[PDB]
Amino acid sequence: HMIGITQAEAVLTIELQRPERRNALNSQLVEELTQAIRKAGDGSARAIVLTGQGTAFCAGADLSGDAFAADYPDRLIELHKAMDASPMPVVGAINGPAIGAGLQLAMQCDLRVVAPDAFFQFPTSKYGLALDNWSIRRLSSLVGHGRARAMLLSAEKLTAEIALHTGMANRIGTLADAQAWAAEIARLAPLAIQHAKRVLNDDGAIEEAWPAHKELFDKAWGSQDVIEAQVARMEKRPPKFQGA
Amino acid sequence: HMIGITQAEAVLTIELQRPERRNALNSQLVEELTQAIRKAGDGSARAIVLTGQGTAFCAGADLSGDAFAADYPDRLIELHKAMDASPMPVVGAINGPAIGAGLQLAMQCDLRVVAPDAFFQFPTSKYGLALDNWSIRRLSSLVGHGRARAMLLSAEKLTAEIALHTGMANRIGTLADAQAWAAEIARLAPLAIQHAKRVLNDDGAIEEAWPAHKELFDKAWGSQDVIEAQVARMEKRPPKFQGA
Amino acid sequence: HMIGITQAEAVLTIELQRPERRNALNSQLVEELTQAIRKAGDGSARAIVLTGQGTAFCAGADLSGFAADYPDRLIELHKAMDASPMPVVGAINGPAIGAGLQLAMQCDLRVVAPDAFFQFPTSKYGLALDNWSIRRLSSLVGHGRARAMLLSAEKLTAEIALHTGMANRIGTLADAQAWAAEIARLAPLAIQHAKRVLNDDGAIEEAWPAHKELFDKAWGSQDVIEAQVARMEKRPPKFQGA
Ligand SMILES: CCc1ccc([C@H]2C[C@@H](C)n3ncc(C(=O)NCc4ccc(F)cc4)c3N2)cc1
Ligand SMILES: CCc1ccc([C@H]2C[C@@H](C)n3ncc(C(=O)NCc4ccc(F)cc4)c3N2)cc1
Ligand SMILES: CCc1ccc([C@H]2C[C@@H](C)n3ncc(C(=O)NCc4ccc(F)cc4)c3N2)cc1
Repeated sequence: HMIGITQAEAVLTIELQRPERRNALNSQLVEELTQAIRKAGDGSARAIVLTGQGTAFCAGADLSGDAFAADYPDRLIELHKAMDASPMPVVGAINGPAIGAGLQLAMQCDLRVVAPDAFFQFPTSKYGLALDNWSIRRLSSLVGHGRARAMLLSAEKLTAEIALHTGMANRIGTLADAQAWAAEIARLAPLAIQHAKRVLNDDGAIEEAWPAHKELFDKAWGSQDVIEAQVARMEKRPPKFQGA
Repeated sequence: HMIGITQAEAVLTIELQRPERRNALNSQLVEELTQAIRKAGDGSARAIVLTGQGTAFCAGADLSGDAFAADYPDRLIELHKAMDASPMPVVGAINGPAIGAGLQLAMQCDLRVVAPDAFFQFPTSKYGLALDNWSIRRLSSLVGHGRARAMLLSAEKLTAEIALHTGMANRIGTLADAQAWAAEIARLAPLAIQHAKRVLNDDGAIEEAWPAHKELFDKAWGSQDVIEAQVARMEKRPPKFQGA
Repeated sequence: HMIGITQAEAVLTIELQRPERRNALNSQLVEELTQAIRKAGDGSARAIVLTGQGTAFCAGADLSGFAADYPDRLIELHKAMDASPMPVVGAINGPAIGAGLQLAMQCDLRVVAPDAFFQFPTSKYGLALDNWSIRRLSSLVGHGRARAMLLSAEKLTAEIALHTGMANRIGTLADAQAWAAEIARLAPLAIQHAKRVLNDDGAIEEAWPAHKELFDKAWGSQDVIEAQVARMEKRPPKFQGA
């Protein structure tokens, strides 16, 4: 009900379809993606393109109305595990802004073909949030530690142009470009690709949060500032953070 | 006496004031810098800007005249510890050259706004010495392993265009530029900044030296070549090292 | 007889000499190189320069020649370079591909001719790399470009190599030799320390159980046969993932 799926010449394109929320995730969208990823190649697909409808790739998370908000985090980890464990290369066609969970998702693709007007961002410093370790480590490998520091510590946006600079975007292109490239890849040695994907993903980015990490991470999520961020956004005004 | 402290709109600015020696470090300067970091936000400050007076950010160390010079190496570790552990994000305004101890200092800053004429350098292989591991890891993360190899194996300077290029510098600009950036960050959510800083610093660069590293470290520090480099300098001639 | 060695004031230059097979590494070429490096500085030299003769740095690997324990030899060669007290400046004069890219990355610094390029064409031939090749490559071009070079045999040009740090400088053999001569006037102990610490950034990594498995599946696959046959006949492979 919330995604689209088309196959053509060995490439399965999966498409987020919540353009009204700019493809913001919730319980259902994530669950249906998990499912769509696992069942790809069933199907004689050899490659996956992951993209979005309308202007954005994925603007973040929007659990409002989500009858099942509660269990949206585990749903999300499931999505990631599935992508990680997939023998298919996932070419993300980042057709537009990738923000928050949108950037996490983008980063979990195996390759990135990026639209001229797209940008990438972790605005967590704006909402008082805290990221898991994989996000922080994988971001740093993609834009370099220094840019990573500024995206994380000051909510700085990575432009398509600079994504191409750092390697976060592998190419700048359209959906069709991404799909054309995926076709080339679908014609390569799958086992070669499967080994490489796996070694690459095991570079250490998948990291258990240290105790100091889990502590500060708990402290931020449970904080009243997380509430203020949302209220202030509700009331179209700047948040007054207490650091508490 | 050896540093300056001023505050504006939740931004504490700390300025190295030993311009007659190009801000080179010693006991007093290191000691006072430590006190300032720690007592920052005591205070309503939610961000620190760190910079140097005169033409240079920090040109290294000058134990000349230093009475407590024996235990300076520990004092220096404490400064880094204090910075690493501050909940305050630290914006380095690199107003000019950062060499040796100063490059280290610059790297311990959380973000870097670099002046067009500033440059970075570990002239280590010229003076016959060896770095701690952190210095090498954090460098690699910021300029990339390729460029770190050159800076370290051939004492090559990193100009500001290239620092902007790699992420070593987040922006190119003035003390003022950095301060206005520090003002924006000071309005972000403190607890999200603190979590991300901790995890970013725990990327593995704070690494204990392997056995063979400490053997090469001691051998270099205890070499005849360390003296040759100094006398050759004092005689304005090419040094002629021995590997000993 | 398969490499050239010359010395000019503290700089020892080793040249690969199979331009007729674009400097591809075989058992004897691998052997003599290992030796040359071990016996370097014996010898007043303080820096080494490594380059290939003709148009290529190293086109890859070549088991033409009684060479089954070739994989061990090729590992000793890297063990030798990693262990060498002297810094090795790679004058990458032409394309470095496969084992050739591996050899280039084991150099300590790289001066790259503007016409060279780099490539693991490993996904075209259904093969798998050792972990170090993948870690060092990521360190040198960034994780993002490494995924591309690894998952679709993307070539890295001298220009982007310069951009990412794979290439320190774009220049000639002469340029590399001049740079080595400077490096040979710096403090050896300081250089030895840095080299060791840098090489121990974690890239020398043992394959996990899962990696070793996929590695074996790939190497022992039929798709390897199909890749060689398809290549030989200038035609697209029809892989099966088996
Ligand atoms: C194994 C492949 C893989 C699995 C999971 C992930 C990421 C995806 C991301 C949405 N995400 N969000 C939270 C988590 C996650 O791991 N949460 C548990 C946790 C506990 C204490 C902490 F301090 C931090 C995190 C996670 N894991 C990344 C990669
Ligand atoms: C925990 C945050 C942190 C603290 C300290 C450091 C750095 C700062 C730098 C000035 N610095 N200088 C010497 C040391 C240092 O760690 N010296 C001990 C040592 C022992 C054997 C060796 F082979 C090498 C080093 C150090 N550690 C980096 C990060
Ligand atoms: C210690 C310095 C060093 C030594 C060796 C290597 C590289 C060089 C490359 C030619 N090369 N080729 C095969 C191997 C290699 O490591 N083969 C053993 C192996 C076992 C199971 C696996 F899944 C993967 C690999 C290797 N290691 C890199 C660095």
